[PDB]
Amino acid sequence: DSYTHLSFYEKRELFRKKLREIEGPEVTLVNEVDDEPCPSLDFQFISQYRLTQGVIPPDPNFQSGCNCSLGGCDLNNPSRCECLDDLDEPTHFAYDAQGRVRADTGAVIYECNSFCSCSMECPNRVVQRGRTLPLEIFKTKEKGWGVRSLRFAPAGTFITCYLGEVITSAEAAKRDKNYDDDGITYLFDLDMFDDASEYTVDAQNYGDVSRFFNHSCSPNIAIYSAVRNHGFRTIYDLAFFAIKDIQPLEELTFDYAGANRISKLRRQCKCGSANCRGWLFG
Ligand SMILES: C[S@+](CC[C@H](N)C(=O)[O-])C[C@H]1O[C@@H](n2cnc3c(N)ncnc32)[C@H](O)[C@@H]1O
Ligand SMILES: [Zn+2]
Ligand SMILES: [Zn+2]
Ligand SMILES: [Zn+2]
Ligand SMILES: [Zn+2]
Repeated sequence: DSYTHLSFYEKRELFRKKLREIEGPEVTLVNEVDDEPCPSLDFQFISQYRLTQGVIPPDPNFQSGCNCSLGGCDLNNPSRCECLDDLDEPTHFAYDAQGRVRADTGAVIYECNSFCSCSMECPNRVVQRGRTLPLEIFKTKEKGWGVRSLRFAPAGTFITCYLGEVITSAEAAKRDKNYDDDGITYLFDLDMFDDASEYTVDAQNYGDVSRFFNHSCSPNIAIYSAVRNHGFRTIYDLAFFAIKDIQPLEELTFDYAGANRISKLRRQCKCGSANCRGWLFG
């Protein structure tokens, strides 16, 4: 398997080159557990969803904007901003003066759009401003590859989005037939507002840093469904935030359950939590 023709120092050095080619905060690779040089070299880091055949993209004709106070929306005037039309009073932006998701924010974040009259510095464009923390892909003890932040991250800090190939329910069926006995899957259902378009995000071939997030039964980050196209919601952003205070070099983990050979891989859980459920889905 793999590319057994380049040796350790070359394979690893090609991955570091692959990370340095990512725009934004630095992403690193370290391994002090064993001798594996890096994750797969056929993986591609993307800054935006990778659509496929059969997927109806988000139609911009259903997309609206706001007025607000040409520059930056005012955090203390949530009723004026048309982007917050949804949800029940008291209407408030999902973010506080510190740019972190409020503790009373729900599972749905409503951000501004390209239609809005903001200068991109709007406080309601957190996700769209991408990753802000420098991350590190490291090798774990009993799991495969993991991720950990290098700087302290308060509760509510945005980490990054979960990206990958957006595929249809049919497409996912024929990929399952390829997963071997010990295959590793990277799926994430996109089902929170509709169930007709049963789309899914697969990170096996294309994805973001978040592909390496490990499961934990007592996680420290959660998924907030961020929405820009307020019309069609068959596709939306999967935005990770901190639900606890996270210290440097602390492993980032979430719960693989916020709502065929896949469900017959599972494997055993090893998050070291006193409240561990004992099982896992790849
Ligand atoms: C989306 S993740 C991929 C991250 C994985 N660490 C890697 O090498 O890329 C799913 C896989 O990660 C491993 N994994 C993640 N969390 C685990 C956990 N608590 N316990 C055991 N294995 C875990 C499992 O092999 C699982 O199939
Ligand atoms: Zn705005
Ligand atoms: Zn606005
Ligand atoms: Zn807006
Ligand atoms: Zn566990």
